[PDB]
Amino acid sequence: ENFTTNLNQLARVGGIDPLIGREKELERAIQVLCRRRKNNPLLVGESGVGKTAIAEGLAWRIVQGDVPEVMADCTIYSLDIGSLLAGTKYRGDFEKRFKALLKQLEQDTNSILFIDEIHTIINLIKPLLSSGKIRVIGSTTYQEFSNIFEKDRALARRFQKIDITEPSIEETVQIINGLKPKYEAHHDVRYTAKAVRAAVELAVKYINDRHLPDKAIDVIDEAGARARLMPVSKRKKTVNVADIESVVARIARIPEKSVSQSDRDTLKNLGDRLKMLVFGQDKAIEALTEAIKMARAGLGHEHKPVGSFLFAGPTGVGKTEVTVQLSKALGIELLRFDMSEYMERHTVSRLIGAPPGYVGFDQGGLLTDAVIKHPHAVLLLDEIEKAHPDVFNILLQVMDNGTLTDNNGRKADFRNVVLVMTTNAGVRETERKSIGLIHQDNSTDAMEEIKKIFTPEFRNRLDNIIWFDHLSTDVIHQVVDKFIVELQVQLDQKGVSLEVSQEARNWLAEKGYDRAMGARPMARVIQDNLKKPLANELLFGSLVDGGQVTVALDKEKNELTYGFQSA
Amino acid sequence: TTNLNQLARVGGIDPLIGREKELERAIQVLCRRRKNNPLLVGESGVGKTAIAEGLAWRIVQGDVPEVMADCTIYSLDIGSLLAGTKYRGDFEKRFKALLKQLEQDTNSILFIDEIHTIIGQVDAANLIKPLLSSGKIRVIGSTTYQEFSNIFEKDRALARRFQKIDITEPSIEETVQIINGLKPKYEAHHDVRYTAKAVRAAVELAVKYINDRHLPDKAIDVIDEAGARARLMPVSKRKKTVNVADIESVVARIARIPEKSVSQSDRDTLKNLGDRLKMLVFGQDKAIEALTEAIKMARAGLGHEHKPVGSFLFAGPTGVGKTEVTVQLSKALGIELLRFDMSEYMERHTVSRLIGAPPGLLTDAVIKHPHAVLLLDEIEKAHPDVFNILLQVMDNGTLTDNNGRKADFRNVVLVMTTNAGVRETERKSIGLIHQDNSTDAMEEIKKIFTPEFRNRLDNIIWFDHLSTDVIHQVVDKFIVELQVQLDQKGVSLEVSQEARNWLAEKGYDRAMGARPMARVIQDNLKKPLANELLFGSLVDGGQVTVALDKEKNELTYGFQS
Ligand SMILES: Nc1ncnc2c1ncn2[C@@H]1O[C@H](COP(=O)(O)OP(=O)(O)OP(O)(O)=S)[C@@H](O)[C@H]1O
Ligand SMILES: Nc1ncnc2c1ncn2[C@@H]1O[C@H](COP(=O)(O)OP(=O)(O)O)[C@@H](O)[C@H]1O
Ligand SMILES: Nc1ncnc2c1ncn2[C@@H]1O[C@H](COP(=O)(O)OP(=O)(O)O)[C@@H](O)[C@H]1O
Ligand SMILES: [Mg+2]
Repeated sequence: ENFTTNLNQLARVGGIDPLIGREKELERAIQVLCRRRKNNPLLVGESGVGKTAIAEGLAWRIVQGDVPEVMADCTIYSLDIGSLLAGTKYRGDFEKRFKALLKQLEQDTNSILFIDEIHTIINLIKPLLSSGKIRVIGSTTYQEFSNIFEKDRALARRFQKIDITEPSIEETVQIINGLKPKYEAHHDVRYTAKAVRAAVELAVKYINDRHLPDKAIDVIDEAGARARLMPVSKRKKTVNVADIESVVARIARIPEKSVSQSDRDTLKNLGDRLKMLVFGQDKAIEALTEAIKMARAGLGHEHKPVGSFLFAGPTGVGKTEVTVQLSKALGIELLRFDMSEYMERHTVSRLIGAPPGYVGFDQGGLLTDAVIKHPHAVLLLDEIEKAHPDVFNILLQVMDNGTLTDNNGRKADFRNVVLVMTTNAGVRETERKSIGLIHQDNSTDAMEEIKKIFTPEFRNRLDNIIWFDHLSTDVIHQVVDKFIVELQVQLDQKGVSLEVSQEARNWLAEKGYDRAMGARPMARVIQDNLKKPLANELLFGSLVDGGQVTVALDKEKNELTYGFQSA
Repeated sequence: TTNLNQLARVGGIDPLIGREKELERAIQVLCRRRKNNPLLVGESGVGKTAIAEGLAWRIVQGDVPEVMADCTIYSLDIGSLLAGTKYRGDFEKRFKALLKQLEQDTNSILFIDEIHTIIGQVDAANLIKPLLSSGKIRVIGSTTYQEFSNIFEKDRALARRFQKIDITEPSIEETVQIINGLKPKYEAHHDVRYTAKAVRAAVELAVKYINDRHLPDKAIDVIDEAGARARLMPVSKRKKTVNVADIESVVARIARIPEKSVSQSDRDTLKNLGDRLKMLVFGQDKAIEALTEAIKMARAGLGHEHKPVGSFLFAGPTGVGKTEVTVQLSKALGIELLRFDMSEYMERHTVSRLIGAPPGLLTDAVIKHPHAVLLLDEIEKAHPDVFNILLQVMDNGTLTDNNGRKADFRNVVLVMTTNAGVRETERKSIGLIHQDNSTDAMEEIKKIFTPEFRNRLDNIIWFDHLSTDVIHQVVDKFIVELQVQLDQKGVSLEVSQEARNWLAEKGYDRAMGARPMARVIQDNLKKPLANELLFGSLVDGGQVTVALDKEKNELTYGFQS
């Protein structure tokens, strides 16, 4: 009694919440219990799916009487793992306590024991099952079932697998609606029907953390607590959809704008936002917006991925910038996998294999699990030309069916992820000089390179070939100013003030920036040129105090001249 | 047990400052129908207990919501039952009655400090709370992150009833305010007076040199230590004035840092060091210049403060002393040397030792020696998994082992030595006239290492083949090394100028660097002397001079005693 509480008796007095739905799942649980042998139900599931609640809901049904006569008198007791284990801290002392508890249940016929999180415990579990005097309910995670139940033949034979699947979107809101009267009575304030339905959709799309149904129940209670606690509750007797989103911000860790509904609103601002931080190449961003626009409208196959993008040109063509901004604008975690490392059998196995350890089974496919970890996260691929043709074939499979299957058996859905690729074929051909007495430009069309490097089917499945325009000199000058501004703000904290001449910015721009390497060398060029000379003075010299710095160039020698003042 | 609300009126609890974000989140979860019991998990020494007490004080103040007002916070001592109720059966009488007292008052709240002890007499406390509470009784639990995993994950019942709310680290400005509030107690205890400016500097200085503890604990310790230091350490006048100079001695002893490290008067050491390291290693002036330049930049220019002060990669031909630079760098800089051999870390199973306890080292070394030079020799040998640890260490600047303690990598300087550069096209061109061959820059280094990891490295330093002139300088170093060894036996070695040139050219190999130079000197100088020392006049110690004869172009050894 003390070690294990009585759920059936508890439900008779109250506390247990009535279970709505799950009629088919509960029906099967009743069926196995009525069996002469192998009558130990196993509510396999995931955290938050309601498997524990199903046990509590089953106990309520028995007292209510919605069960066969044989099961009407049965009593479900939930074994407390913490109570028995706590206070002993010894091997075999815990078992002695379990023997006494088991004896009490064995003495009383038609007694049901519920071992929540049974995998944690799993010596005495096998004997009670083999005897068959008392049937036992066990809740274990799907991952733990394979690790423990499947490996042990005896445990698997006695326990019957009952598949507990998460309810659909419509089902999840219905569960909240069924349980909404209880909540409203508890705090005396109600939620609008639009708000509860919206909570399910907004929670899963942004938080993506515990469970589809669990997040809905947790998000509704969190919203009511904030609104009721606030003094405005007297004036505000209903919960607005935005109010939940504002409360959801606390458990989101992102601004309210991201949580705010932007299915159609993001389209207009996202186009402007890309241009706000990126100068020029409006056509390139328009191609990206057009492909994702199709998914929001919804006039497409559900399995087909959200969007397909492509990038060409030299390294550092804003692939990281546009992707980071695109991910930020869409409020999706940025996931980037580099094909540059996938050039060997061991490395190429990484997409669907577990390079960290063969013993390790949880990670499985690193690229595949990344999608599973974040359903909406964007996938950024770079230097795909390097990768072997065989690896590229698997990409074609997911693009067609919009789904993948891991070696471990996990299934990943690409219906919610946009796939973008980056290619740098142009730099290799253009830099080469023609083999002739008089040289000729070796620049070639980017589309030509995509066709030769990749198979025709890839282009056919791909919605369109997107070529990003090359960087402009005006942008490079602005980029130089940004780095100086970044360096400038860093110096202001220490108390040093740096002033750079306009001619100095142009001077660094010509030598630093390269056509083949884009803006990558300019970044490095600004660090060594400016940080190194001041660094010596900052430690010891004129810049130790005051921090007065001037930057200028000498036209006669074409070398930068640095002036240091003690100040 | 005691009533914090009544204690607030007495004034025992100091006024809460800051923590608005945590308090706002804490009060809402408390009101929730489910997970009504807040769980204030926090890092060690983060002031989790103190902020919880502050919440009780806020109730009387009325800053909290009107509904929350009148809530009666309570605090129960664990030792009151572990020690007081030695007998069996008395425990149930006290908690059943206590829980009844908590009950009959809806606003009543409890605060069980160190909740990990409560769950894991201990067992009865865990079970008794949920069975009869039925959500009527609300409680607050404080525990460490390490302890939190041991209890929260093992028992799912607590998790459904408890909402984990993290405790943020207070700002330095926030921390100094706490010291001012508690300053009268510390001053009265040691009869010392603390300067307001110096107290603020103590918080800044404490974080700069002490990182194992958190901001509140380290700030409290330095201030309290200063009172004891001023109380007894100054023999002259037993002055009560506490200046930043005095606190420097306090942090100096506590942080195991040398006197004048606080002064920062090491610019001359770094300034002269430009050629001190180059004096010991010849032919790597360009390589060392870049290395020293980066160190100078990192010390003055913080750049990314979160990342380690220095990240370097040494690649080049064999015998160029790439590893030599690392060992000498620690001596010239004066920092301790930490050496790890990745050859032992060849397999994947063994790397678990590198990060934490074995399933069923880097972090431990760093905490023990924050100021150190982590020489990850033969880095290429280890599996790519290690690169992930280095990647996390470089970007985040901290690593967590199985114990979960945080290691400070900002002070330590990470360096590695790779042997990819040894590969060279030794074979000469197929022609009457030989043609120089240049290897592709970092071709092997680029392929072997991942691009993101390589980009994080500040500079992939290279090492050029030792020049013939440079090799001559190395000969002098080995001669001096032989000379000091012979000093113990008593022999004095003199080497002719012409002898040095002959030895240098015979042992000058670009691919092998300076390694063959040791062998030629060993065969030409150490081997003859050994026979003479064991079976000659040199046994008792005598002058020896070596000079080559032009006619036969071979060294001649003369022994005297
Ligand atoms: N450039 C150098 N300057 C001074 N001594 C050197 C130099 N290169 C090698 N040595 C000597 O060689 C020994 C140390 O060599 P190491 O530092 O192990 O060389 P290394 O090139 O790192 O070796 P590998 O390539 O890893 S086998 C000591 O006796 C040094 O004095
Ligand atoms: N289908 C469902 N019907 C009713 N409540 C559900 C359902 N699924 C989940 N819940 C809710 O899940 C909450 C926690 O129970 P459960 O998810 O079984 O816990 P656990 O995650 O520990 O297995 C309960 O408060 C319950 O109301
Ligand atoms: N707002 C505050 N007012 C007063 N003291 C505070 C405040 N915040 C933190 N403290 C201090 O925090 C300390 C409590 O640390 P504690 O939580 O017991 O550490 P640990 O978790 O390592 O055992 C005390 O010195 C206390 O005075
Ligand atoms: Mg070496």
